[PDB]
Amino acid sequence: METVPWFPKKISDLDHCANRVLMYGSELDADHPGFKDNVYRKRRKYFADLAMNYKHGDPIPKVEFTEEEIKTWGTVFQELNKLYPTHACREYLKNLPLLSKYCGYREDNIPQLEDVSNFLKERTGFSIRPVAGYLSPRDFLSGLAFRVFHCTQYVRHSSDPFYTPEPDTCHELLGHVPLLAEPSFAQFSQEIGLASLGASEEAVQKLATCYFFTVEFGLCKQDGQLRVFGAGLLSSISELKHALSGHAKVKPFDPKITCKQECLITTFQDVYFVSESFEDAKEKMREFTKTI
Ligand SMILES: COc1cccc(Oc2cccc(N3CCCCC3)c2CNC(=N)NC(=O)c2ccc(C[C@H](N)C(=O)O)cc2)c1
Ligand SMILES: [Fe+3]
Repeated sequence: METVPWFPKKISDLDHCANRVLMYGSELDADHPGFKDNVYRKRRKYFADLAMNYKHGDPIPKVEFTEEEIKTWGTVFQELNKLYPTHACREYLKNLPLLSKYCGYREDNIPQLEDVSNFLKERTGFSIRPVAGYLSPRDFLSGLAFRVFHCTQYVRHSSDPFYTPEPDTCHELLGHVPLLAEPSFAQFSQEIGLASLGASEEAVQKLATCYFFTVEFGLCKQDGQLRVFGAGLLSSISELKHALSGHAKVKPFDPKITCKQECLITTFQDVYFVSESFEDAKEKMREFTKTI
């Protein structure tokens, strides 16, 4: 019995997928990253309940971060900012100062999702909702159709600030947000979501893999040199350096090819894809979505 899967028809309908969170020991066959740390586990439950209780139209709950959480943020923020000028794409560097000015991006302060959401709404019409963890590719991409980015609010475990196998709020705020503030990138991202809505399982998988190798882990060509625009790279001190080290394979971004590449979880990627620019990746995606 083949039916079209339910899809959101307006922004408030994301209330009916934001709590469909994939869990360790259930949908996800993997260990929780501070599982054996009872204190970390308790703190993670606090963050999950804030997300689960959220409903469209609520202000996003403001959190008093612990001293340890703030320190982890500061370590990540300080070391990544030493890398950005040489590693980050131009569009990323243009937007980062604005977030420092308006949203409290500082070494000693974790920006609040409510403030960042308000900033994005003014710049590109993007908004945030808090989320307890991963959603399905279909659900996550459905948010993008309404320019909603589902964001984790917890901080990665202090036992490895340089790379985490799971997204955290450092990753959302330093990896994703500065490019969500750029109109061409915001358009690019929305168009992935729009193409996903009610699509086939196969079309969703392919769109998700294209997202992974652009929004998550993309490299781009700028003035004859590779720079980084993938959010998963821009939030890892160790993978950001790796991507431009020459230790990894690179291929040209090409949706019909890129959509077949395995997305690696819990390690550095084996391969990065290089887009010429945001406009060109967007054009390539437009040509590809006609076919699926
Ligand atoms: C064991 O867990 C599993 C098992 C199976 C699949 C799985 O991946 C899923 C699951 C559901 C949806 C998705 N999407 C969502 C968006 C649309 C494309 C598909 C994905 C694909 N993953 C991601 N999009 N992202 C990451 O995995 C990621 C990014 C950054 C960091 C942080 C970074 N390393 C740092 O140190 O700062 C960590 C991880 C995870
Ligand atoms: Fe991400």
